[PDB]
Amino acid sequence: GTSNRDWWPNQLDLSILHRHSSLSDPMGKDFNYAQAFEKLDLAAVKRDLHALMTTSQDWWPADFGHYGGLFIRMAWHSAGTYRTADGRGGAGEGQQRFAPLNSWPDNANLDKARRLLWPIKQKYGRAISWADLLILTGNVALESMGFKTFGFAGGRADTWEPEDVYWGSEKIWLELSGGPNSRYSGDRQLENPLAAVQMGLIYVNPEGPDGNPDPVAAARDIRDTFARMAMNDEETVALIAGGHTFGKTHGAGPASNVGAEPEAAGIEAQGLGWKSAYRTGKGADAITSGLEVTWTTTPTQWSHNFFENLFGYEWELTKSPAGAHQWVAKGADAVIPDAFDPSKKHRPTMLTTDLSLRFDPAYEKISRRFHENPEQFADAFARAWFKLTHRDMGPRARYLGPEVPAEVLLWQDPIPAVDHPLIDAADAAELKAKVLASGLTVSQLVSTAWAAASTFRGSDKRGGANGARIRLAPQKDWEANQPEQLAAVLETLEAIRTAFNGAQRGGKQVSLADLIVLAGCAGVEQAAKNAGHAVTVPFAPGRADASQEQTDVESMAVLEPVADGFRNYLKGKYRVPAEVLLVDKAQLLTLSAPEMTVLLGGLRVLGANVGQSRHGVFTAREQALTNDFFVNLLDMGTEWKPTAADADVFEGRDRATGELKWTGTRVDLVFGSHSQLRALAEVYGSADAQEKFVRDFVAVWNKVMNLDRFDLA
Amino acid sequence: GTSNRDWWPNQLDLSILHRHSSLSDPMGKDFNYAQAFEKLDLAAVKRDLHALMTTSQDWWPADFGHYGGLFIRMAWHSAGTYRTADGRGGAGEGQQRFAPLNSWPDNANLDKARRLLWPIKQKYGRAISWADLLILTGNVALESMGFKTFGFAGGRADTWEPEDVYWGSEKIWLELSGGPNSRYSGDRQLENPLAAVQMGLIYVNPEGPDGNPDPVAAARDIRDTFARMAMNDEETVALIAGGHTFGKTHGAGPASNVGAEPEAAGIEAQGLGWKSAYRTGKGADAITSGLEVTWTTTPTQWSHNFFENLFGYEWELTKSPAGAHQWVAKGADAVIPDAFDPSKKHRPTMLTTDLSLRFDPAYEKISRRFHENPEQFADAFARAWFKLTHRDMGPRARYLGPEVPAEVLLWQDPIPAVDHPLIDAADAAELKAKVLASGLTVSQLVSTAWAAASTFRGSDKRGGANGARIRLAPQKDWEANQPEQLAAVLETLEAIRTAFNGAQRGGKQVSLADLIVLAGCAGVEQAAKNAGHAVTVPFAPGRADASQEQTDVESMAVLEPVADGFRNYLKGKYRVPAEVLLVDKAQLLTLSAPEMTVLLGGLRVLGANVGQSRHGVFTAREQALTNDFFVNLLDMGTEWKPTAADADVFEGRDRATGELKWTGTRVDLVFGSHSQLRALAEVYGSADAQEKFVRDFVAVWNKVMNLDRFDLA
Ligand code: HEM
Ligand code: HEM
Ligand code: NA
Ligand code: NA
Repeated sequence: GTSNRDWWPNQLDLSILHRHSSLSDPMGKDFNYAQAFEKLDLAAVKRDLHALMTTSQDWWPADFGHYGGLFIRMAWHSAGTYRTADGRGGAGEGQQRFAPLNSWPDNANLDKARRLLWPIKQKYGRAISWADLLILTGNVALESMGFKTFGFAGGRADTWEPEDVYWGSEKIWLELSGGPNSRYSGDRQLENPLAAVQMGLIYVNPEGPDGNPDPVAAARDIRDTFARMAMNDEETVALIAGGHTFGKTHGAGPASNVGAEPEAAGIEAQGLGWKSAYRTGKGADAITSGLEVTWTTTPTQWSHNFFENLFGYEWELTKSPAGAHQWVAKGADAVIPDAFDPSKKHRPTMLTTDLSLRFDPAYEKISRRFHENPEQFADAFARAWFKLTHRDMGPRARYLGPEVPAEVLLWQDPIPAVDHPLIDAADAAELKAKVLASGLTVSQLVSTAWAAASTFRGSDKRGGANGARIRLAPQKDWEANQPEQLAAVLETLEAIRTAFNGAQRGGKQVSLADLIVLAGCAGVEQAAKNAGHAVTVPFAPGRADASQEQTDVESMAVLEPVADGFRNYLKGKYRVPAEVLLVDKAQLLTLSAPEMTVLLGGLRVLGANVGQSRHGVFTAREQALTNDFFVNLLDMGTEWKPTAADADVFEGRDRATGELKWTGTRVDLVFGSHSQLRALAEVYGSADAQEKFVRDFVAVWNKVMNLDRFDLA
Repeated sequence: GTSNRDWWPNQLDLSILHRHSSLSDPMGKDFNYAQAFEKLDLAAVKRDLHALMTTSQDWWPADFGHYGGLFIRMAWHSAGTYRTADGRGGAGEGQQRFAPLNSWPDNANLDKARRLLWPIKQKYGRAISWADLLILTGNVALESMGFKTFGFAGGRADTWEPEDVYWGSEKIWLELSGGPNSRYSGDRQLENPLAAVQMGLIYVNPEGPDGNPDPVAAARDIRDTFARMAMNDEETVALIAGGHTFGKTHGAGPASNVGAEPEAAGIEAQGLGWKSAYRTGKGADAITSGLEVTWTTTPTQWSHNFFENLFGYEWELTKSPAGAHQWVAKGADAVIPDAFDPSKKHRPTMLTTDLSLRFDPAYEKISRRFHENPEQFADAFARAWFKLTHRDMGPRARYLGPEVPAEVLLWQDPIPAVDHPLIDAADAAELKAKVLASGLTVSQLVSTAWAAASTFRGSDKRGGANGARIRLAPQKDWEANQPEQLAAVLETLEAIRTAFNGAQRGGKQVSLADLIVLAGCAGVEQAAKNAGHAVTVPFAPGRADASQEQTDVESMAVLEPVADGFRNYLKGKYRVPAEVLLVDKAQLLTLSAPEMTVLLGGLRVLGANVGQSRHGVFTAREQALTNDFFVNLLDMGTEWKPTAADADVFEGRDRATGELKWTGTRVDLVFGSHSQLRALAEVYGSADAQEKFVRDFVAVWNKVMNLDRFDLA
């Protein structure tokens, strides 16, 4: 059937804002996963997982009699889709079980691994999510094989439909770089927000870049992709050498033997894919990647044999039985065990990308250190494996169960514990009044609070107003935050804070993080008063102030809002139209289309625009909370045309006289163009809508202020 | 950005079951449109509409100084998308303002008409929906021009995103028949459920079939499409001649002057499209369809001139200024007024499809009768205009406001008013015990109540258990309803009914419609007891029994469930795969995917399959309400394969021994294959899920039993 996306392939897609409704969810409206998990007998689940590791099923026999290697790869790919640029991907939503991830070529035969876990999922039911179980299973694999993990946190709630993620523009799985939809340009520059080198890969091509088996060039792709997944050189070496201490690759015959990926397979396959016509299609005859490498002499036991082999041999370029490039140790004896035949042994083998850890000069120094000091290797790999598997879970307040590590890690963007009584309702009203008496304007108050709170993204649950990080590097210097204006507001608020805290008894105090939010609430209340409405904007205290020392400045960089349509801001010129970037930002903020619409219309008239731009400020009563943006936008007495200077800025002229009435951007005018957004704008632009507009604006402002308040979950 | 639909273009689309969530809706969850409408000053709206008619805007000037013709066309197209096959389309959801319909070529310049309405929509706000406004405006246009309408009902709630409708498979707007995606095969057979001859047309091509100007061949298409919109010959003739008593077509210059449709236009167009480079682009120079025809000597007044012209002249084939085929009266004087220039007059003109009303022999006889008896024409057009505009609104209980006609019409599928005391909870428990003591089985009671209730479709709000139409022709004879078994159950129920009604005092009685549903409920209670659960199924009395004379056998035919996955039934072999047909049926029933899943798993184990087919009956305790369907479907100890005799039936064998354990259809197996459905099946197939399954099954059973209960809304 032909669809709207076929007819108008470039129209903005709002359905990404309306995913994950209560319609698609099989659990009750009241189901609370954290409460279910808190009662799980986690020890009992782990003893079942342990037994599973060595209980081979004949429909996918276990290599070496042990599924450990398979399940470590399963959990590394569940986590390995993560991109720091947008926080999308990772293990936190269990998305490996849905399209497209369930059918990426890099995920071949992980369908088998997931199916092996159905009995345990079925036994424990809603008390352990698929998302948590994937990770836990990786942990238990490592434990069963003699590696002590750094810990585990539960709390990844299952999702029930595919996440909307940009994975690239290519129309061919694994397409080499340089095609009509190339993800590369310039001197091998990978486009943001991507974090893999080819469509359907986790990070890099195990043969080398675009198939070229040069370990030195492969190392450049590894470092770039890993950095785009928030991992540095030490973490990278530790993860790769750590993972490849276990198990094996599968390449026993030609890849043309392998049939359809799970989403294309016939109904009778019952959710599995990659059925192979090569000999038995499984076990000794398995074909997954097409490579056929077994790294260590004890693939089902933790050891330091990966680096002993890497450094102890010289390596020769060869081909697997499927024809893929790989490497074999020159002059070696047959010391590596066969996965099914106790009478056969094989020479050590390596991937091109393993050899990167020796042949890249910076990696070589880390790898030698780890080889010489295996205790350092084990500790780095444990900490890296934790980071890998938890990096998208958000603040530590979301971490559940008896195995959470006590050590606070910088990448967690830690927030200190609150150790004093909180302000009460009467205190909050006094603070709002003192903020308003200081001479701070509605515009300043709203803009500051918006800047602090709207760094949150629901993709990895980073950012938000908790921590008062807006006063720290780098946030205080971001152009979107208007650094000089910000410094003057913060100074005035910190004086209000000092005075209030100096007057208290009993240890009560207010954090700057809470006062920034509260002040923004006072602004919104005043703006409502300016329009004739008496409202109380809700406020929940309990945020704490983080220090510069607890703030990783480099990792914070990815939260910089280079496009923020809610402030009519675009840092530079991008290939993606500004309206698409607005809907992307709404998605990260967890906003529906109605919420996006209300919030944008309000922020325009409150004076939230960066630079005090007049674009979209369609009101003669700025700093009053009215529906004027929608009324004026929708007025057919105004005609709009792009300016000669800039086709992305529009002038709105009286249709009869020609007199200039307004100017707007694409972000402003999309609400009068897109047929679904225009239908929302019409609701708020109606004559009966001012009370509804105030209420819905206060609700969505409070939602935004609370996005990171997992302490109140 | 490449999406799952790009990778796997034939995968089943579940997002149709989760459209219209509370996420996309700008109204609060408690908003009740009928309550808002009931308070509207309808009189005031109509006065404003009357004023609008002659208040010409310079950006789309009114032909003849009166917009009535434009708004009549606007209302007729709002209604004219309706298909009796599935009940989808029509005016009832206001979908003309959304994609794709807002941009269909047949809707060209109706974006102007809708924008002319924005000031009235704005003024009255949520109290009148766009959906109602579009039809009311049509009505007012008719009244302003001298035509007395039969009535008007409000209550069409606005919707907030595009409806999921199959409009055809063609990839080119207006493609002529016989292309790679042809909607025609055989001897001009249009594929169901379509009701238009080309992609982007309302019904037929005004030049003639595929552009060939033959009025007698055009009449065949007119009769087929209009029948597929629930209109017969008399209604058809009355609507076409009635509509074309007013206004004009627009074809002043070549169509190459006209630019992009609304969904393709630049953001500065602010929701409008078809901007024209021909002269002033509007008014006297307007180009809409390309035809240039004005039918009557008084285009802004009701008259009998359509038929006087049609019969009074002989017609000659000519071309408009855009090159389109149309007809001109031989030897006539210049009697038809110009829309803008008082000094020009034109000869009478007609479309090919107008001439069909004279040159088709059955239409000719109706047209002559209307010509000779103008009162009869007036009454039939008033009735047909009401039907056109209300055919998708459902039962009379949904009709709101002071203009609703008192006359009950057959196409409304009328149900008599209840005129007696209803049964109470004590009576319901007595009746259920009598039903269970009769010897009727769980399978019989469930299957009958399912058959009665599952005729409902939310697309046009036809069908459901109200009316006890399952005892009448044609429902009693449908193969899916098992006529012999149905008759034996109805006989036993009607004996129970007679005995209970004979024992009452006052006028209390129970209808058969209620008893059918109540007996189904007793069967579900019994099945739950059979599984060891104590469950009371909710029941709401108040359904009444319709007569055969209130039940139009021909219009009931479209509700026949030729595919019903919930009974594992398929009447014949179809081009659409059975799982697609199940999701389509779930959509019509208003079910989400979790509801569809629970419902289907319960019906399988309760013995609801047509013919007592064993396909999908994955239980050894049939007639007990358990989650067996899910537990056995998801068991990896079974391997499935299509049978040699029939690739659409699958055998499930023990993986170790080869022994046959079950058989299933595509409808059964999709729940173990599609990755999102399998995730839902897993929830209900878990060890902790038996109580949840029972309770979610009762809820969705009750939902279905109440789909048509607008007497209780
Ligand atoms: C440059 C980065 C990496 C590359 C290119 C890569 C490549 C691969 C490939 C091609 C396979 C074989 C798939 C098959 O045929 O079965 C594989 C296996 C595996 N990888 Fe990696 N890998 C990388 C990093 C990782 C990391 C970070 C981990 C975990 C810490 C990991 C753990 C494993 C394990 C355990 C297996 C063995 C699976 C089994 O026994 O079935 N690898 N790797
Ligand atoms: C075979 C069925 C019909 C065909 C092929 C058809 C075709 C058309 C076409 C091609 C136009 C010109 C559009 C333009 O260029 O502006 C039009 C105009 C119109 N039609 Fe129809 N029509 C049909 C039935 C209907 C019915 C059932 C009604 C209403 C009861 C109706 C009422 C109108 C009116 C009022 C106009 C004039 C619009 C104006 O003044 O701007 N027609 N028709
Ligand atoms: Na994420
Ligand atoms: Na409909």
